[PDB]
Amino acid sequence: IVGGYTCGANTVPYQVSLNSGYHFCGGSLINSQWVVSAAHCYKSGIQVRLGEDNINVVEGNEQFISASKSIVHPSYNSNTLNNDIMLIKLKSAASLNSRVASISLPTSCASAGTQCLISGWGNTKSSGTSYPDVLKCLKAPILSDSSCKSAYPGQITSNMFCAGYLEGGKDSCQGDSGGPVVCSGKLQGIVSWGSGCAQKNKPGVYTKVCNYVSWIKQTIASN
Ligand SMILES: NC(=[NH2+])c1cc2ccccc2s1
Ligand SMILES: [Ca+2]
Repeated sequence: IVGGYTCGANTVPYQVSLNSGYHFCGGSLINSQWVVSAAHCYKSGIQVRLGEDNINVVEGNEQFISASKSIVHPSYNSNTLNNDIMLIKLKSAASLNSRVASISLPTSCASAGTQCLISGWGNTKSSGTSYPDVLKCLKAPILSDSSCKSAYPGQITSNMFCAGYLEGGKDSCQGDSGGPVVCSGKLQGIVSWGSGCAQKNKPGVYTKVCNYVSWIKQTIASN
């Protein structure tokens, strides 16, 4: 996350770190047994880490649970990143408490202009590499589709939306992939892609979760 701030320990209780020997993606806990992340975060051998703040230090509130299965969306296109969403089932249910909680799925899609909270342990420099150990947060509004499409011509589908500042400076970045974009208490997006990070006229592109609620619900009830 570039141009953001330190969240504070466990203030984003639904935030997850996917680890395969090291942290490689973020995710969101939607209920005690399931996590939603980005399909481009797919790997075999994933351990889900809940109640994290510093991911390099066991501070006492963590729960490390292995995944029993991963389900990448049936129509995910790795070339365009269209339908960039994946569900991960935990081998055991997480113990929800003040530090580990689930986030609600949306009942409708949010309006451009709505302010959201984006978080993750990704790079914090636009030009350079600095990976933080504690969770970083960013409040950014959803941009209109017109500004999103003019920034990325022929690349935005109806399953993506842009959030950020066209002036650059604040944005999500690699390492933040799969993480949550929460607006008004609901999970509206998933960190998916962008051109560089915090660049002028290159906002972040997020998977539009409101388009997958039926698929999520149906998939979890049958697995
Ligand atoms: N500009 C951005 N918001 C992003 C850029 C990248 C690049 C790689 C992986 C994830 C992301 S999010
Ligand atoms: Ca830790």
